[PDB]
Amino acid sequence: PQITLWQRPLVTIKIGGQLKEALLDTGADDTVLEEMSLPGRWKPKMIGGIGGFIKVRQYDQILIEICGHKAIGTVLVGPTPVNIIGRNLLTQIGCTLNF
Amino acid sequence: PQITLWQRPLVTIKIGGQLKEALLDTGADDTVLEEMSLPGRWKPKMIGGIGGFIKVRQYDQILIEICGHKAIGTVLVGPTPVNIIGRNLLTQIGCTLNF
Ligand SMILES: CCOCCOC(=O)N[C@@H](Cc1ccccc1)[C@@H](O)C[C@]1(Cc2ccccc2)NC=C([C@H]2c3ccccc3[C@H]3NC(=O)O[C@H]32)C1=O
Repeated sequence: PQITLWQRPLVTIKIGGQLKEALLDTGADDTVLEEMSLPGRWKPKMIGGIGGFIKVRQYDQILIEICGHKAIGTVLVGPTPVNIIGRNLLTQIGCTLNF
Repeated sequence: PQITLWQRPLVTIKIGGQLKEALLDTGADDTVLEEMSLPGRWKPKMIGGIGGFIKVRQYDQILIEICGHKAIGTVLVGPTPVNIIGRNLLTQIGCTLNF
């Protein structure tokens, strides 16, 4: 699909059997989701944003569907303003910018 | 052009008579650049994201060239970690997400 940018590029994702709204964010290297429960062990990660560097929990090899496309990769969990789908998963679904 | 997301989507922009490197960010409503001088009047604004909020100066009707594509729009100037081209200008150059 082709997504224009006149509005926020919000899509529905599926993770842990539940649906959530997320933002396709090309300016984000990683994917960060609002507080939720994920399986397995996690490692610490510091991510930098417009307002500063914060701490999140890093989970690897997590199943996540983005707009119907299945992906398996790293998902960070922390106090993010919105669910963000970053380049690590955008590349898995074959996303590119065009103009 | 078709820009890959294997790396950060960085491009050259021309604004105020000078060349700079900026990040194409679909997850940002606005465009914000590191401290620089711009012509015309401005109003204060607070923008927030990962890490919190930062105070910026809002300049309207500013001419900019992104990857050789001319456009006009609002440009915020402040202590952003990186130059960011947001949706307000990405739409003007016909930028879309595809997958
Ligand atoms: C994020 C996980 O991987 C690592 C984190 O990557 C980042 O934090 N990347 C930065 C970009 C970046 C910052 C520092 C260093 C490199 C890149 C942004 O792309 C992330 C984000 C997420 C977001 C989206 C909607 C609302 C809140 C937060 N998307 C947009 C905003 C803000 C933003 C940015 C510019 C202008 C106005 C605004 C605001 N108004 C608005 O619409 O969005 C807000 C972000 O922080």
